Amino acid sequence: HPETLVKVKDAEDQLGARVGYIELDLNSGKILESFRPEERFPMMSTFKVLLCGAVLSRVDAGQEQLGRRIHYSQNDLVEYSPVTEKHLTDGMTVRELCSAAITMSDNTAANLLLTTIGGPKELTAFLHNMGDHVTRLDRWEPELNEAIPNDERDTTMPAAMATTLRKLLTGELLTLASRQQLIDWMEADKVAGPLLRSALPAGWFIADKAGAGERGSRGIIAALGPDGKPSRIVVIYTTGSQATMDERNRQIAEIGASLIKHW
Repeated sequence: HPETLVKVKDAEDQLGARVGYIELDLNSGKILESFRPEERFPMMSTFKVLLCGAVLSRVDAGQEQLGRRIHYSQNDLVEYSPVTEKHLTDGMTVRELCSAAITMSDNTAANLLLTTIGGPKELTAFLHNMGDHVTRLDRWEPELNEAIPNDERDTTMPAAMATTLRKLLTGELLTLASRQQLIDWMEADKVAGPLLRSALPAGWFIADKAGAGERGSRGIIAALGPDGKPSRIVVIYTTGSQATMDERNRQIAEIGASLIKHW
């Protein structure tokens, strides 16, 4: 609805930064509403959905096992590692690492799973192969959150990310039990409370993944819908604001509030 676009421009005014926004019909793939749909924004932790997508495609190709245990040491630990720092003695299975990377945005879990896959270049080749010629992962955690102005490394466009997410969740690229597993992880997200979830009505479904980075970067990708079923993808990104984490959170939740009010 255009009143949501009013709120997105208002958030650019409040945050003093660019907000990229898109709302996409899950079924038809119709773009319902957009703002800066084709400008690049840093992905930050929203790439972790795409990573566990590449991992699950390998698992469906018989190339990886979800029960496989990865043993890492204190030397692999980078900043923001809530879960992995606690399982240093015994390791973690691929399943647990994708659950930690999505549910808790654990950074070492993401780096560990990236090594599995063959690194940023191989996630980027996987994206290229599914029709996404825009999104690219270049660096590892934590360097990919740097968000240098105009740097194309580690960036997506709201429209490319929205379309890639729709394919991952409804296309024939992943097995249905794999699509469901990816959706389950996103729905168990523990660390996005003040963003769209704070605006969601009771009974609605949300599966999402947020991220933050340097230079005011904040964003979220989400499949949400009434009556416990998703029917829209929403992608929101910002970068460049000098506002507090709390002000960037508030603005994204108010954009959620109007998109929900005008559903």
